[PDB]
Amino acid sequence: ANWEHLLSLKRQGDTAKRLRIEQDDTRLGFEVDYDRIIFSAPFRSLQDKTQVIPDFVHTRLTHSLEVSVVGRSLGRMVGKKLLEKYPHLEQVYGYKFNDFGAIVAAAALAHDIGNPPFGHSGEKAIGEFFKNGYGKRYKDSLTAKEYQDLIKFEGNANGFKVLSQSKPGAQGGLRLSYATLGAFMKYPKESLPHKPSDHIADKKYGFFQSERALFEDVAQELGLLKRSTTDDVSWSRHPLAYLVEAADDICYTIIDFEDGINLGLIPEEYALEYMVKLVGQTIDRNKYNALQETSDRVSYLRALAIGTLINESVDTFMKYEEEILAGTFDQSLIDKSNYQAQITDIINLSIERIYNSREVIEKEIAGYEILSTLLEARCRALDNNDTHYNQLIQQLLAPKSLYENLIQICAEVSTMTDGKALRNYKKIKGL
Amino acid sequence: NWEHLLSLKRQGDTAKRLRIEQDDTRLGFEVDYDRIIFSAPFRSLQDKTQVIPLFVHTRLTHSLEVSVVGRSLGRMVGKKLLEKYPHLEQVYGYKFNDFGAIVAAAALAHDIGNPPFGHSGEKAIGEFFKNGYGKRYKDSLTAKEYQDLIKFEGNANGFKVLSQSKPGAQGGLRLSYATLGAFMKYPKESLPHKPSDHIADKKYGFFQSERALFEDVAQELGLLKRSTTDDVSWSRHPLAYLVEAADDICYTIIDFEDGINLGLIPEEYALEYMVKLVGQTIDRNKYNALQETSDRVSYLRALAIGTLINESVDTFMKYEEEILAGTFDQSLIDKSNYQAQITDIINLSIERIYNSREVIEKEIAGYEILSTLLEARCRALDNNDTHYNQLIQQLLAPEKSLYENLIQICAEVSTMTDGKALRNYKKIKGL
Ligand SMILES: [Mn+2]
Ligand SMILES: [Mn+2]
Repeated sequence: ANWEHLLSLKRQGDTAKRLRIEQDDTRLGFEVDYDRIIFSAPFRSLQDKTQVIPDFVHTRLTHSLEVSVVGRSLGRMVGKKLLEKYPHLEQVYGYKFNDFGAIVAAAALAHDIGNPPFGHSGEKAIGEFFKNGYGKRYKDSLTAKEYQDLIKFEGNANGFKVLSQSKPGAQGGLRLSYATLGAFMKYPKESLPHKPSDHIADKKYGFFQSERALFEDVAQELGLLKRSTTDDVSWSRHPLAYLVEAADDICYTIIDFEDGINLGLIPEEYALEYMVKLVGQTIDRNKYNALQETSDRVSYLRALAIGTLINESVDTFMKYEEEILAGTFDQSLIDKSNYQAQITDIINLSIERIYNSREVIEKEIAGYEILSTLLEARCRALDNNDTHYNQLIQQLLAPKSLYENLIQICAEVSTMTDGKALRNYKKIKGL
Repeated sequence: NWEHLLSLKRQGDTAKRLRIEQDDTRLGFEVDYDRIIFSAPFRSLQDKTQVIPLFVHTRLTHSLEVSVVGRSLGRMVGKKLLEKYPHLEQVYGYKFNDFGAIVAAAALAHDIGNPPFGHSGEKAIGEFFKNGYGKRYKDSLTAKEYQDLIKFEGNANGFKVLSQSKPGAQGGLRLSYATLGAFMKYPKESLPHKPSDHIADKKYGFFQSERALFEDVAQELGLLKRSTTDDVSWSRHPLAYLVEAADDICYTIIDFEDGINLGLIPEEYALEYMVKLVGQTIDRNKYNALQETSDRVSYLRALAIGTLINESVDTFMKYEEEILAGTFDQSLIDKSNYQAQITDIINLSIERIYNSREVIEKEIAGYEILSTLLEARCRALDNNDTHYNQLIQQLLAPEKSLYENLIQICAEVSTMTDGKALRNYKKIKGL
């Protein structure tokens, strides 16, 4: 693959090439991408959507913002080293190290934009509705891939639809640069086959059947390498996708842990115990000992640990840069960390004390009821749009092919805020 | 001199920071942005109301949008400044994105010190010390100390949040001095009160508790001294005009947009008030094809903001030497050719949003919530010996002057999210 092509500035529907050298420095396509996400309705909605815990706890927006900041740093540092390794990219094509920061920052800002409320239980609730709920009836009317899109409904694939949703007067959705869409695509495959390997890029899927033709255009423009040997399509990751993934990995590992401590779910003593190897060479022990509040000590450790992992991930990427370019790299960047034992201890403690706390379990149980009810109401009205009641349901929840209609119902349920889903649920139940 | 106005100095520095010696991947101005993003005060803006009670903009998404608009203003102005004064780049090593970085960080922080409940929030705090319980401190405070309190200023509290030292954290967030300079749109103490009608004299920008800190900042930047008595003031850092412009553009157009999507302003007013602002750049076929009100008004908003950014850049360069000399007496937007349309927009927003029952009700309740919290804190300060007042201290604040204690009480009440302020209020009243 060619970095020249991986850094495409193309937007959907373009009829002429966009030369990097001719970009206006005050309107660089990669940086416009960031601003477009910031002002978009789907991004704004993340303000009222939950990450893990339903006092201050990170929302999807604040999480996405922090990932995009760590991502910009990764892309900036890697970009400087890529331009030193491949100097024609600058001298000939005019790329600059801040271009790489901008691409990673933008894709990182949007990486969770398609996620449904109630976190991962939300996805499972939607899939179960089509696996064994009312949605079962549609199986015989859908292709294997169309149905697999529903029973394994994936927030990452919905995020791609949100970024690229064509509408009357708004073709191409947000019309992000193709390099940014490539960096966003962690799982460059369709829903079938299911886990053809245990490579991270094969663990899930990245686009619905409704968006297959769009990602084909993206993958062709970027010159991504074909990976699947069959009629099921799969491509090797855009190299910058590894940096979006590492920014995400670093943030939820360390910041969930910090939230769990500040919330009282994790005892404080674990902060120094689990992060001491991650911070040992850079911590200022006199500064730490002078800090009086728990939250300031943990935030100091978090900042040191994120700094350590950013620097290491940049070094990992450069060490394996040619394997990533050739699609032969089989792991995440963080998988190769020398602190993998510390990262695993941190994650397993977060799982035990946060994800399995009674409050998270109660929200997940409630999310199953809410989402299932909304899906059944939308689907029963789809099947019998003529009755007076189903018309009211349509007015309240949604003011094409069967598959197109079902994937749209999932996308609309998924982008409801936590509060709108509860309200619509209560009204359908009468409260 | 622009070479001193672009200082990379941080609090406590013992040696000069030359721009030419900065690591491009760790540029001081860009690090400032990251430090704000991850700070507790910035995160707290998640749960703080801007105008309408809690889609609606919070302080967080407002600050985010202002920082994006400010980054564009600074990028465009930075490019023109470097062509006007080429030695800044050729000799000193400054680049046009430095100016974008300084404005973006200062704009991101511009409302970080604001209390809950809007500008009624500040007025409720001032009223507590003017006519409420806090009036008893008047004769134990200097004129400027008391004026700090009765005209409690969110901008001055922001400067406190950004810069104030605590054990283990000297210098607060330790932002670059150029960023602190661009943050300071009122470079004066609380007295004298409005010595002129210039926008820079309308309020004040630092408490007495932070006067020595801004003296260091102003000396390092070389700000022109505007007052010679023992009442100090300086001419604004030129980039403060761009922070102010980005803020003005955002709340003017975005509050209008919010008001239409909430139903408070009939949609027909959108095209009517914004036709001049968008007419030369609007694609009518696109506009007419958009089916949803929210899509039509967000398209007009994007176009109007783009128009005002371009014009503001031109206004800045036209008056650049007067701003550098401290003789510019107006805001950039005050010079806009669209002042008629801006005024109409603001007046309708005032009538339909600011004076709506929902906002009025919320501001009236905030007065009672903040007055109650302030009184509990001051009573506990006045008599720390009683059992009740010890419980209040455990609940709300778990050796300094009277003035420093009162300013900290104000800063801490201002730090509270809307929700945490209400809960603590309810407990005090037993609800
Ligand atoms: Mn994430
Ligand atoms: Mn503002």
